[PDB]
Order: sequence, then structure tokens, then C-alpha cells
Amino acid sequence: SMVNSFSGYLKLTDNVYIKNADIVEEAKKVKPTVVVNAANVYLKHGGGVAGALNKATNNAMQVESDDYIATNGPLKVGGSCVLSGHNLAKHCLHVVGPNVNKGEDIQLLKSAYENFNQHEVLLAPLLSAGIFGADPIHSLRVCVDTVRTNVYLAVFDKNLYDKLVSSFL
Ligand SMILES: Nc1ncnc2c1ncn2[C@@H]1O[C@H](COP(=O)(O)OP(=O)(O)OC[C@H]2O[C@H](O)[C@H](O)[C@@H]2O)[C@@H](O)[C@H]1O
Repeated sequence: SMVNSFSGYLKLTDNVYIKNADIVEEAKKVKPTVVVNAANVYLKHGGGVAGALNKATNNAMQVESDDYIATNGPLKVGGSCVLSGHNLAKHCLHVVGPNVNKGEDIQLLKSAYENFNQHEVLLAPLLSAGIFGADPIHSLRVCVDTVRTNVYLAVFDKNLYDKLVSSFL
């Protein structure tokens, strides 16, 4: 197994680590095999993690995503696809958490995190915890209870990070 340069992560469990950092800056520094995007089913990378990752690729992520959708159609809620990581990572795993704010079942967050188990090591965000409206601590707990591979979580928001790391899992 390869060794990556992830540094400054707090250990949560045997396989889950967390840091107060911007996922774009972590990806630029570490250049991991897999960075995870918190996507929507259309791969329209507007804001949050998706918009920030896409901007850092100079829109190449969006161009590639548009071809993916034209060929294959939307992803499923809880689903994923593997695309290029462009200048940020070898690959980007686009994963769709439920849009809880629009009535999608929060239970699909477990299905979303199951996609991570197909990859030995990932740099990832907390799925559904932003504009999709899932409680962030719930997303973290589902991640810890679902993902068995090595996941390095980048939490942009300082106040959120401080709360998450002093919560039970
Ligand atoms: N640069 C960042 N680095 C790390 N974490 C971040 C960053 N930006 C936001 N977060 C945190 O990452 C977490 C997830 O926030 P979100 O990115 O909204 O993802 P979702 O799954 O809820 O919504 C998906 C939609 O978001 C996009 O618009 C897509 O195109 C989709 O339409 C929150 O805790 C954020 O504070």
C-alpha cells in the first residue's frame, strides 16, 4: 500500500481521520489517488466542495462531467462515478448524498458512503452536510460506521470542526 503525505489529521477511529482544512488545498498539497466530491445527480458543480474543486481545475472537471452525463445520464442519489482528478488528484470519486432539504431520504447517506469502500484511501468531505441539509454530526457518524477503507476528512469550517471533534461518534 502506498504512503501519502497527509499531515496534521486527528485520528477518529482505526480508519477515519479528520482535519480543519479546505479540501482543495489538501488535494493540491497531497495529490491523493482519490479525492471525493459531494455531487448532485447532474454533476453540476456549483458551490461548496464541488464548485471549489471544479474552479481549481479551471472548469475541466465540469467539461468532463458534462460529457459523462451526456453519455450516461444522471447518477442515482447515493450513487457515484469515477472521473479524472485533473490537477488535484489521480481520480475524483463523485458521490451523491441525499438532498435532505428537498425531501430525499437521509438513509441514502449510508449508500453514498458505501462507495468509499471501493477505494483503499480517499480524501473526502462530509457528504450532505452543507447545502443538502443533513446534520453534520450525523454525516460523520454514518461515515465512521460505514467506511472501512482509509478516509481523510477535510472540514472547511472551523466552528464545525471544533464541534465535531468533541462529539461522541
Ligand atoms: N472547500 C471545502 N473544503 C472542505 N469542506 C468544504 C468545502 N466547502 C464546503 N465544505 C463542507 O463540505 C460539507 C458538504 O457541503 P456541500 O459541498 O454543500 O455538499 P452537500 O453534499 O451538502 O451538497 C451537495 C451540493 O453541493 C454543491 O453545490 C454540489 O454541486 C451539490 O449540488 C459541508 O460540511 C461544508 O461545510
